[PDB]
Amino acid sequence: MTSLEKARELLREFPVVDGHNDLPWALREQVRYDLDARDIAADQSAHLHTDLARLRSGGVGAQYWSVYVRSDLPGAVTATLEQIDCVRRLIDRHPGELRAALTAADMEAARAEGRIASLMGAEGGHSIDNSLATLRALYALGVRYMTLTHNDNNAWADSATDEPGVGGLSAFGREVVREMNREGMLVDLSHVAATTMRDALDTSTAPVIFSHSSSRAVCDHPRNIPDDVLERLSANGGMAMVTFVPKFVLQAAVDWTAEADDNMRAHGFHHLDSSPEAMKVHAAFEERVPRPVATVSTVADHLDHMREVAGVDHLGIGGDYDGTPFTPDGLGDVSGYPNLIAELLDRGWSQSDLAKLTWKNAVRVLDAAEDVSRGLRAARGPSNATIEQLDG
Ligand SMILES: C[C@H](N)P(=O)(O)C[C@@H](CC(=O)O)C(=O)O
Ligand SMILES: [Zn+2]
Ligand SMILES: [Zn+2]
Repeated sequence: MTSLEKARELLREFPVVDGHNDLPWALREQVRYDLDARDIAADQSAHLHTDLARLRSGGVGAQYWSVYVRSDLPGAVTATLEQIDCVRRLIDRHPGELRAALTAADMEAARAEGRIASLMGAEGGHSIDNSLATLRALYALGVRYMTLTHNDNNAWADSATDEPGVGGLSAFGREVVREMNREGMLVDLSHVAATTMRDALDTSTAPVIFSHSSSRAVCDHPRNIPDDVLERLSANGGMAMVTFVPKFVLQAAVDWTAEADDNMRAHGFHHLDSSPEAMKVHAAFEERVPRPVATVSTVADHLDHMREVAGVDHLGIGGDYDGTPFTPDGLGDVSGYPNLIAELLDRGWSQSDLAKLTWKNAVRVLDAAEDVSRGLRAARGPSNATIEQLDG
């Protein structure tokens, strides 16, 4: 049998727990949650990275559905609740394929049934509107991780893609990490600045995750993780879940995006400007300078290195499917994972390495959060501290 045939057999036993998929956001944006217009029980390949048949072909057995919302629009709490409701509806619509998962035991029960465990992760600390009770409410509704920032600073944590602000976490950001630990909610350090990564590692008495971050040593971009941070993962007990975003994982794509943004600025536009005029300048650039293409090999290079630095017990996969418009060759949509495992097989990764990578690490990590939480819930009550009290 080929390495791809081997990869599929491996995935049948220990399937992918994917750390981050933005299908609910794509459904919000494409069809305002008209679930029938994007039915995942049918082929959605013209519109979406994700449907159920492709998840099957990809060997996915658990998914952290992102409940991402925009930090630059008001009503983030309300939008979050709508994102969470989008997830609940998908689960309710597809009970043969999907099973709601709140615990590492739910993940395993799902695997033994052959259903995809469906968990949730909030994407950015703005979803709590500086309110500890709101954090506790997201937990009560099934949220099992929170990325401390999205693309911009919040009042209490700094983003990797914004200028320095509080300098990592503030006193209230530490308090947030504390309540996350006591609740049992995974601290997600994707998107945050390296200063924040280090403060959260200092504060957290539970394993933390990176739900969709690759390697900064392999490809220098601040969305990636520095080696000094990966080096602390073993003691912390968490895991880094490699992402596929070409403009994070391929040096040529990083350089290209930077040159493209510089060209946008040369024409007097903000790089994120999406006007028709902004779009004309961009197409003219891409006409001159074709976009580089990342491959399965590009992603495997991050994994090789993270494995060397962090260790095989501290890795996972977070594809950012439906969260990003571009993908690596061979990692086109959520059916792609077997191509990555086949590559890793060709590079001498053992079958147990690979089962840790796909399944066992993520289960271990969520279990550990639950454990830490039990201790902290018996030790003290929930915090009633305010951002005003702690941060002034
Ligand atoms: C819209 C998604 N929720 P995102 O902005 O997090 C997308 C990617 C990056 C990108 O595709 O622009 C990221 O994870 O940093
Ligand atoms: Zn993201
Ligand atoms: Zn996302």
